[PDB]
Amino acid sequence: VTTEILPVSMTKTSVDCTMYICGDSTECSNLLLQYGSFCTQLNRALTGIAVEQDKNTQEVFAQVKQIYKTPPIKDFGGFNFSQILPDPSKSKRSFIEDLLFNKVTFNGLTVLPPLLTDEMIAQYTSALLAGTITSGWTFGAGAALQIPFAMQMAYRFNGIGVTQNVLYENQKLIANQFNSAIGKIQDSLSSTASALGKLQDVVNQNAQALNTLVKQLSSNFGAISSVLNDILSRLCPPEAEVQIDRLITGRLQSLQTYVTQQLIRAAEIRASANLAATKMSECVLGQSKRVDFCGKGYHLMSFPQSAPHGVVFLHV
Amino acid sequence: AYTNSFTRGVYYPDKVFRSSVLHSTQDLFLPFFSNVTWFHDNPVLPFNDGVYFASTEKSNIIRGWIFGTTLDSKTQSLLIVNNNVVIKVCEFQFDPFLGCTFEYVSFKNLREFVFKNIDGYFKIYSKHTPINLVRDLPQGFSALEPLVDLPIGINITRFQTLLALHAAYYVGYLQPRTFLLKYNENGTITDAVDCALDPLSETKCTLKSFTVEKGIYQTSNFRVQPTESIVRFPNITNLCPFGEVFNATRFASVYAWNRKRISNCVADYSVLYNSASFSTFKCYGVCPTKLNDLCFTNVYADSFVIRGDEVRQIAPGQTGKIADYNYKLPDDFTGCVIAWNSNNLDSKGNYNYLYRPFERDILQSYGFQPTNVGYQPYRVVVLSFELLHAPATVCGPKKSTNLVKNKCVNFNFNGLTGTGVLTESNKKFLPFQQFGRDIADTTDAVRDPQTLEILDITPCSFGGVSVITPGTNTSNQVAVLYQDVNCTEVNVFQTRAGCLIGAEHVNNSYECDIPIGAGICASYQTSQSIIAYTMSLGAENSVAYSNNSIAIPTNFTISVTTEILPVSMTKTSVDCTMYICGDSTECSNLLLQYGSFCTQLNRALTGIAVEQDKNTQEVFAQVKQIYKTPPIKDFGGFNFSQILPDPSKSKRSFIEDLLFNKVTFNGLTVLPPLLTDEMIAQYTSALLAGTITSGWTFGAGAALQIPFAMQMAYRFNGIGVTQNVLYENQKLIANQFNSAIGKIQDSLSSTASALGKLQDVVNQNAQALNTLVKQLSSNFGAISSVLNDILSRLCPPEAEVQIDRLITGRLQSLQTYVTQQLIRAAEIRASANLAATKMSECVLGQSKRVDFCGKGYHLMSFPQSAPHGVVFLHVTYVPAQEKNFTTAPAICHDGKAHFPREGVFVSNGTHWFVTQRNFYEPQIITTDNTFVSGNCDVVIGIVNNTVYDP
Amino acid sequence: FTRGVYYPDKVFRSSVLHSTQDLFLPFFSNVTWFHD
Amino acid sequence: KYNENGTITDAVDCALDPLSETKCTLKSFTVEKGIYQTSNFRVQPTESI
Ligand SMILES: *[C@@H]1O[C@H](CO)[C@@H](O[C@@H]2O[C@H](CO)[C@@H](O)[C@H](O)[C@H]2NC(C)=O)[C@H](O)[C@H]1NC(C)=O
Ligand SMILES: *[C@@H]1O[C@H](CO)[C@@H](O[C@@H]2O[C@H](CO)[C@@H](O)[C@H](O)[C@H]2NC(C)=O)[C@H](O)[C@H]1NC(C)=O
Ligand SMILES: *[C@@H]1O[C@H](CO)[C@@H](O[C@@H]2O[C@H](CO)[C@@H](O)[C@H](O)[C@H]2NC(C)=O)[C@H](O)[C@H]1NC(C)=O
Ligand SMILES: *[C@@H]1O[C@H](CO)[C@@H](O[C@@H]2O[C@H](CO)[C@@H](O)[C@H](O)[C@H]2NC(C)=O)[C@H](O)[C@H]1NC(C)=O
Ligand SMILES: *[C@@H]1O[C@H](CO)[C@@H](O[C@@H]2O[C@H](CO)[C@@H](O)[C@H](O)[C@H]2NC(C)=O)[C@H](O)[C@H]1NC(C)=O
Ligand SMILES: *[C@@H]1O[C@H](CO)[C@@H](O)[C@H](O)[C@H]1NC(C)=O
Ligand SMILES: *[C@@H]1O[C@H](CO)[C@@H](O)[C@H](O)[C@H]1NC(C)=O
Ligand SMILES: *[C@@H]1O[C@H](CO)[C@@H](O)[C@H](O)[C@H]1NC(C)=O
Ligand SMILES: *[C@@H]1O[C@H](CO)[C@@H](O)[C@H](O)[C@H]1NC(C)=O
Ligand SMILES: *[C@@H]1O[C@H](CO)[C@@H](O)[C@H](O)[C@H]1NC(C)=O
Ligand SMILES: *[C@@H]1O[C@H](CO)[C@@H](O)[C@H](O)[C@H]1NC(C)=O
Ligand SMILES: *[C@@H]1O[C@H](CO)[C@@H](O)[C@H](O)[C@H]1NC(C)=O
Ligand SMILES: *[C@@H]1O[C@H](CO)[C@@H](O)[C@H](O)[C@H]1NC(C)=O
Ligand SMILES: *[C@@H]1O[C@H](CO)[C@@H](O)[C@H](O)[C@H]1NC(C)=O
Ligand SMILES: *[C@@H]1O[C@H](CO)[C@@H](O)[C@H](O)[C@H]1NC(C)=O
Ligand SMILES: *[C@@H]1O[C@H](CO)[C@@H](O)[C@H](O)[C@H]1NC(C)=O
Ligand SMILES: *[C@@H]1O[C@H](CO)[C@@H](O)[C@H](O)[C@H]1NC(C)=O
Repeated sequence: VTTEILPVSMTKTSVDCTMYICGDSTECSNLLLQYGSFCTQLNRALTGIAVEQDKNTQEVFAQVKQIYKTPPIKDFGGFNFSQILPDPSKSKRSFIEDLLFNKVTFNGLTVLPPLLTDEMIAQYTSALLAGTITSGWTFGAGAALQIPFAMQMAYRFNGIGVTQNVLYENQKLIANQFNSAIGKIQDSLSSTASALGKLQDVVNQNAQALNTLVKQLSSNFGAISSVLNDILSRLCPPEAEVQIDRLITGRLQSLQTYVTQQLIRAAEIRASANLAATKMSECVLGQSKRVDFCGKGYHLMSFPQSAPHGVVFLHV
Repeated sequence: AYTNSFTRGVYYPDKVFRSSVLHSTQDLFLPFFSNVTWFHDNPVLPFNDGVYFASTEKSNIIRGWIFGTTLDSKTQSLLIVNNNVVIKVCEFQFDPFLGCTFEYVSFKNLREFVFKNIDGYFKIYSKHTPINLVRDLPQGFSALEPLVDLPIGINITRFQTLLALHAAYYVGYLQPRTFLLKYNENGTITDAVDCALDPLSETKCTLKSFTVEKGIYQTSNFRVQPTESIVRFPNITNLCPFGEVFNATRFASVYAWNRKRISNCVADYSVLYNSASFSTFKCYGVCPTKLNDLCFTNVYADSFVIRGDEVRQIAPGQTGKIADYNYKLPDDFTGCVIAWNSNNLDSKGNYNYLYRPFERDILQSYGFQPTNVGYQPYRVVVLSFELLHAPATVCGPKKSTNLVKNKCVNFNFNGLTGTGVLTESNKKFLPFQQFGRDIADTTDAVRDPQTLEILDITPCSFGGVSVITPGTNTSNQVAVLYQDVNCTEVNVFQTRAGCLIGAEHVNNSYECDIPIGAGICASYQTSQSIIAYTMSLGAENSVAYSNNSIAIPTNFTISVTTEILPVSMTKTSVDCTMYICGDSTECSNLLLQYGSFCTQLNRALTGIAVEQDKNTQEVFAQVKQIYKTPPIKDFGGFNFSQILPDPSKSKRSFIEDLLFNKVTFNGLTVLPPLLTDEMIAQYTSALLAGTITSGWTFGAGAALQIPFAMQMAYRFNGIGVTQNVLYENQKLIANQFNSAIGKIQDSLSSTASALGKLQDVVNQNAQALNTLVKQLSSNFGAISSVLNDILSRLCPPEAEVQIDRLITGRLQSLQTYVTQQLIRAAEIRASANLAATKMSECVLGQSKRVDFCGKGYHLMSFPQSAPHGVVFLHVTYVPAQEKNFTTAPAICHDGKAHFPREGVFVSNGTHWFVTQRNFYEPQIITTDNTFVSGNCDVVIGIVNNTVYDP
Repeated sequence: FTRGVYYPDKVFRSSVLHSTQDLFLPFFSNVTWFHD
Repeated sequence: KYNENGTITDAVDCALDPLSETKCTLKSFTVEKGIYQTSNFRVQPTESI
């Protein structure tokens, strides 16, 4: 059992260009208007990215038509899934998902919430997992048709060129190797923070971009002072306007730089989300024949787990 | 008495002809639906910042107005009479009724006027229209045209009307509001939106349209305003000894100048400013008018005598006999230099004055005589002002006020101003620290000027405002969301996304329509209103899992679904020279000073345009030859006439015609594609004809004919369904297919939104071009956006400056446009690559990739062309009906364990059969259906049966 | 050692790393020792 | 480095050594494992001509 981690989304930021450039200052606001629609363009660009983030989330997780649940009596032929299934005592996340969630962590700048909360994402992964365990590949193709788990595995074994009698003759061994492999996943995830570095890197990059954008407010850009109020309380309107224009140009340029980088980064996230969505359909809902697509070795099955700003796949 | 002004009080903002356009302007207009005072009676009324006047007439009762400040002949006053329009501005004596630097001589009637007084000009707009109404003002809209503009220079504060005594009138006031005005084809303003009237009007102005589509928009911001001003300075009553310097008995020599420190006092700088005894008063630090609103850490008075011609050297950035050897100021000097003539004071000659940053270099004398201007002595005092952040001791003559805590105020602490809430801090400032600073260099905290306490400054509450609405095609009702605020601070529904007001909160969940955030969506439902709810994630459905039960489908359907992908975008191109300097050599010569920026812009756009043809070819040109169907079409009952080309038409298919009916001078142009719609149709025709008559072989190599029914048998085996199923049910399968295609047509012909993915690309690119053109109207700090207006009015020295401002702004706009086009193109390229992949894997073959070629088990696909993209029709096999069978992993015969070669074992309650997984079709269990491996003591769940041996 | 550092200005700051250039004593430089 | 009470409690001399140079470049008194591009080697003139 191996773990594959992919980013799905990034923080939905939004910036108020007027408050950023001319916070509570009418005198410069009236000059900002002389630059036309630059603020309109900045707002539309950021809004488009924020909307895209919910689209990316849905493409990856909302691939199930119905919310499926496992039976009250769990008998899967010796296969223990209790560490990947939801824990009723908890946001009802699984034990492993709780581990994943513990590893990744006034200037006109705000942050908007996602449409789907962690609770809703967990319900989708729960349905996908419950569906896979009790109906195999059929819940993807159409109706969820119940099948004994051991027989589901026999199908999956034939798919890799191994006659089904091998599974049944060695069923006890196979179930034990599987159960041990899951325990190994927990030991790694609970102790190795770097395991989820791919998701943490996204968080860190976006945090740096926002901090940099704010720090730029302290720059003079040739002005006598970075503070508009200090200019206005000291210089008369003929001279003042000059000092203000220097600050407007520098601050407007800083916003444009920020937005451009967010659009480029968003493209990277979109590509990752598209890959994750592909894997959900080809690794979880079915069985893949594509080499090294769903992990190293001959693919049998996969199980999704949610993570902050992304998805984690356990490939068997 | 008052009435409703409705939409009256709008006038043409200027004298420029416009047509078919929405124009945004800010001016003094009467706010929509405000109340106006109703008169029936000639009182004196306030004029305020401008007056809207309206009246209804029947018998010429209302005949004039008086405008002034006292209206009693003691001041300048404007009298207007209409008996012939007569205007006079004499100081007239006026209960007046109608029974100079300027003079002019020339209910059934509604007379409307706008009176505003700006920079000495009394501007009058008016409109007269016929009416048939006694009770009140008629409702309706008409813009008022400018009629008179009087260059009077008279202050107006109050006004009075004049009636004829042998008609009601209304008075409102104008406000600096923003309006979006709509000009029709004939250049008449026919409608208008008051951007401050309500949240829907606010949305309309934001979107620059009088129509708003369904959805949620971010349109404005909530901002708390200050309620009072707080002014704080040290409670010091000492006055600064400036007289001791400026009225000093004697000044020092410049080689040995004096330096007096001014501190611990109140500095009235209006005395030195207003005094007429000075020859010059030049400030380099701050502006004199503001100087008295500041407080300094110290002021130093440098006192000395120099010769008249040397006075020009007492400044920052100077060199010279004094500036370099006797007295120098730093280039960043902050303060004021004051000097005056001493020819009648120090001159005698007077040889006590000698000559050789702030250095006292402790040599020749000058003989100053009363008969010597440039050779006369001058007394100079330099006042050096320190504005560094430190405890201040020299404050201007400004009275303090009491300080108010935990309120939003406009504050001033020793000259430091801002808006915010003042609270008690826990910051331990050092004895020499007066202020603190945040990361943005804003003030974090301040020590009070009178009390040794530290206050924190927190900006007043604010947040984004979003408007949630069904489209204006259905309803003008809106709900408003205040982002990240408490409902107790701003139907009221508190969500994690903000405070939602106007939407009813309901318990029922539904499919999400207009998303708000944090699990909450809104919609318009029944009578109708906006509601909010937690979104449903889908229906709940448990699975009847057990270790001995399998569900096997007994029937199936054929489903056809549509997948739409963008392939290309418009191949635009921009001429940077024409865009920036259209027909202007004078600025073109300056554009050259920026190097290769134009070359880079041209190459970037050209590269994208070329890519667009590449994308098209990768998707459609995947066929080696152009294939055609036979004149006799017999595909075993399968009707393809709606996807094949129609010979009577660009020979497009019926469905392609539907797809094509749903998607729609400034140096900007558009280039055509290499492959026209006719050529794309030929490629899709060949691909379709190839697939139908040769299946998967035309892709792999040669097109090898195969009967269609046999092609389908192959495709069925590929999904785990034995070919006999196809043949036995061939009539059913063909009928399900034919019906599915008809359904596709019914949807595409009626649902325009079906092709939204292609329309979105078109809309985004159109917006980018329109935005780029609109930027040409911006001044970017210039006196005018028009180069010709600059060149016809300003000389070359000055002009070049105005031009550079426009070049920078216009060049920046082009760079912004190109960057966005390159980013969007990358998205289109990725889509085209996906479409090309699907063509090869879904159309030329058969896919085994789940949900790649539609939901269900893929059988075949057919391409159709569309504007700027490709549409795929995916044909899939979907299980329809199912039954509960008892199962087992193996069967015991002679102790041997029998396993199926294909399929599963099923029990109908009395007998065991073996059947294929994807279709119930029970077979007798025989030695030709099963194989033996291992035995009954190994397999878990093995059951006893009898296996037949032929 | 690390002696010769002073507050560059008179502004209150907290919980921050602030970059400044001024005339400071270089770290671990040698200083003349007098006893004279 | 200013602490919670606004007192300078520590400092980095950006010209002392390559680690201090890295700390200043990264605006932190802690440096993570890896390779950083922090400055430039430049030969100075020795005389005027
Ligand atoms: C599935 O594996 C888990 C291991 O996480 C088993 O849970 C343990 O059960 C033992 C015996 O009751 C307890 O002493 C441990 O404390 C449990 N571990 C945890 C983390 O709670 C669980 O019983 C196994 N289930 C099946 C059906 O095999
Ligand atoms: C195949 O390999 C597995 C281990 O992966 C063998 O199973 C182990 O056998 C040892 C005894 O030698 C036991 O102590 C372990 O507990 C078993 N592991 C598990 C998971 O059961 C298995 O016997 C090998 N099979 C063959 C034919 O060699
Ligand atoms: C126009 O005249 C009015 C008086 O009719 C001026 O307003 C007065 O200003 C003084 C000085 O602040 C106040 O004490 C009075 O109470 C004001 N009177 C009224 C009725 O407001 C007004 O300032 C003049 N306009 C200009 C530009 O000077
Ligand atoms: C394939 O389907 C089309 C339906 O679009 C059939 O065309 C219809 O034929 C009937 C009988 O002649 C006419 O009354 C309808 O007006 C036709 N519809 C249209 C849109 O023209 C076509 O005959 C079918 N072909 C085969 C071989 O089944
Ligand atoms: C499988 O389902 C199909 C429908 O999808 C059944 O075919 C229909 O049968 C009804 C009679 O009950 C007819 O009125 C319809 O016109 C038929 N539809 C078509 C397209 O022919 C079919 O009989 C079912 N097969 C089984 C074994 O139940
Ligand atoms: C209006 O008054 C003027 C005063 O000069 C007079 O000449 C004119 O005839 C009058 N017109 C009417 C209609 O009363
Ligand atoms: C413009 O005026 C013409 C009359 O010359 C009229 O027929 C047309 O309808 C008017 N257009 C609009 C938009 O009012
Ligand atoms: C200097 O004396 C004159 C009277 O001659 C007075 O008007 C002026 O205000 C005095 N200057 C100062 C700074 O007090
Ligand atoms: C303000 O006035 C009080 C007396 O009420 C005095 O004790 C205090 O020192 C004064 N503050 C300053 C800065 O002079
Ligand atoms: C918009 O209004 C028109 C009536 O002019 C109606 O025909 C159309 O169906 C409406 N659009 C929608 C999406 O309801
Ligand atoms: C609003 O304030 C109350 C306290 O009166 C608090 O319980 C509630 O959580 C707050 N809601 C939000 C969105 O801040
Ligand atoms: C939902 O139902 C509960 C009663 O079970 C009630 O208390 C609550 O107010 C209802 N909420 C809404 C939005 O109707
Ligand atoms: C199988 O049995 C379960 C339990 O009685 C029932 O809910 C389910 O609908 C049955 N399925 C079929 C196909 O008969
Ligand atoms: C099982 O199938 C056989 C063969 O058609 C039939 O005779 C028998 O009655 C069926 N059993 C049940 C319970 O329907
Ligand atoms: C199937 O489950 C039942 C109920 O727990 C049990 O009695 C039976 O032995 C199980 N059979 C197999 C093969 O696991
Ligand atoms: C199958 O039959 C054998 C006798 O030959 C018996 O020992 C065994 O228990 C039976 N198995 C089942 C599941 O009934
Ligand atoms: C700040 O001062 C308080 C004493 O008022 C002390 O307890 C705290 O530890 C100090 N904080 C730091 C970072 O030195």
